[PDB]
Amino acid sequence: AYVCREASISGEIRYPQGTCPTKTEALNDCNKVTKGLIDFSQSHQRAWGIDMTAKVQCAPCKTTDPWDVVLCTCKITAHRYREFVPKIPYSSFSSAPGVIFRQETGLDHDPEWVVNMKARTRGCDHHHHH
Repeated sequence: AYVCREASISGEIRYPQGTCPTKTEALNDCNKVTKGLIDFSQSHQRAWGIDMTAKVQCAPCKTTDPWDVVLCTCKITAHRYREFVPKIPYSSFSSAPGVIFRQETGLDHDPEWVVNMKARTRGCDHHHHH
């Protein structure tokens, strides 16, 4: 059979000036892109598989500063990613529904799937029992 690998993709989500998301809502937003990616993967021959999980970090809001824009880094990890399938670019899915994160502040390039070459290969299909 084919082996999959772990992969992650990172992006930024910004908030309206003078506002402040709870960590909960930020993770929730981030999980909108999780769902988005699972749907795209799904309709694209499960290139990224369907097992994805999200973590998020935000800057502290400034209670004070009124033109404060809070930046969150959203990071989705795909657990049964097919590195043997051609690499799908951000340009192909940045419009897709749920895909609300964007190029990161300070980064001169787009969000990209990054394969974790240190993690152990795993099945491409999940098996619930045996």
